[PDB]
Amino acid sequence: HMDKEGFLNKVREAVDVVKLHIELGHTIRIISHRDADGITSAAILAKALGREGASFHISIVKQVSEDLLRELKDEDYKIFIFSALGSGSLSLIKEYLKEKTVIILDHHPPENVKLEEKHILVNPVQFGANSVRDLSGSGVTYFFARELNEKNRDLAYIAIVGAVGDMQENDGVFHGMNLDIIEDGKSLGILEVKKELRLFGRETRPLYQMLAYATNPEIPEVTGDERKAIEWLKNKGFNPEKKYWELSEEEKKKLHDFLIIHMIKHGAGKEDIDRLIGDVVISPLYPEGDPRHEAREFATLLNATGRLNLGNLGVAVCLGDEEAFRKALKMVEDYKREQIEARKWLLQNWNSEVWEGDHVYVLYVGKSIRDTLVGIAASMAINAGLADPEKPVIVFADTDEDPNLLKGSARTTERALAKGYNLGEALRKAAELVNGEGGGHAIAAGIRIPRARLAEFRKLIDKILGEQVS
Ligand SMILES: [Cl-]
Ligand SMILES: [Mn+2]
Repeated sequence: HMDKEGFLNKVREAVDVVKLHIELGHTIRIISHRDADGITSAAILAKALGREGASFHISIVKQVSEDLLRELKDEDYKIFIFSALGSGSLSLIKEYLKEKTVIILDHHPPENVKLEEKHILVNPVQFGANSVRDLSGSGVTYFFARELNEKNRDLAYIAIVGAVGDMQENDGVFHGMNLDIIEDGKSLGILEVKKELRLFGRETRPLYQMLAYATNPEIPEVTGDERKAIEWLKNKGFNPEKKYWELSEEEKKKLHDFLIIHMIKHGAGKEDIDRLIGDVVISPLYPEGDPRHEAREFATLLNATGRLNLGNLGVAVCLGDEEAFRKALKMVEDYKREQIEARKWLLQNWNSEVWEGDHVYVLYVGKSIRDTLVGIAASMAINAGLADPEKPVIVFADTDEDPNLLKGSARTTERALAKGYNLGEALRKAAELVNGEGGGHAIAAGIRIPRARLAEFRKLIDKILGEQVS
């Protein structure tokens, strides 16, 4: 349960600081995350600052590192805005950006350190929010923009795209101030909430690929198998080449019933059945069959641009650049194909490569899975049943920039959190011991360690997670 008014008062404090620099003509340096949550965040800032006539400079980065900060200190700008990142780097921002004004618009459990007067943290977790459900980075940026100018409520759909990219409706419904963003979008008529199949491909994919791509949750015997997905849809009376948006509201409901009956007949869990059908946000600002028409397809489009280090192109897509959109549309297929190959590699190599401790699975894929896909891989390992879901899963891959550097993503489930696991806290502690950087949510976190400390990290993280069990 959040204190929404107290959080908004915090937003106004950050707004008054930015207006100080806007009125002096200071260029706003913007650092945002590479995923859809960060790309939408930067687009919201770009539009909001544009409405105020302010100048800005956006960089789309993978994480807030000490090396990135060492460069940001000798740049030139007077004010820096970190959006969809920075909550886990407060002491490093404090150490390096001590001479400059900093605003952090993020939703991760913040590093428990004090801040300087000109560094304002805008984070809903400090006001009682659940970090993965109640608001995302684009949502914090949205309320920042809305307080700056109420006309920025027309960015409510873009903000929701980021929340869907961050899977804040993973249980099937929206929570927290995401519902307040949705209301703003509804009053402007720029978004609409449906109760539909919560899978990728509503707009641009045939039904059989929508079913075969389903990994969160998986559809038994159908996930990863387009041929069986075709057979199942035909026997239930559906054209497998039809797109979900082409179905009538009647055929949709009958599809849902068949899928729910199918889940039950194959022993799927209650929680997976309940989240298969849920809130789906669409936008009448875009035509049907366009990936921008639906939030998950929009978010997947933006993640595809980030995958090829073209996140600035995804920002332009959010701002309406149709040329950027035509380029971005050609990146989605290879993005979804790499996820399919990742899942096949997981099924083949999990048993022979995973390191299973008393409290964690640690899988090192080398470079068989892209460093920006280890989060999906860890989630896929759980949803496919490879891993005991009450034991957290960490997937490591060599980073694209440094072969001696590893990128790891940790994922777990709700009932593991009930046992006391907190991945963000555990990874943060282990990071300080192996000269790395880590942190994140209790259910989902990331860490970067040098490759040489991998075997030591596995022992260390298993011990740290074991100490949390209570
Ligand atoms: Cl991560
Ligand atoms: Mn985020």
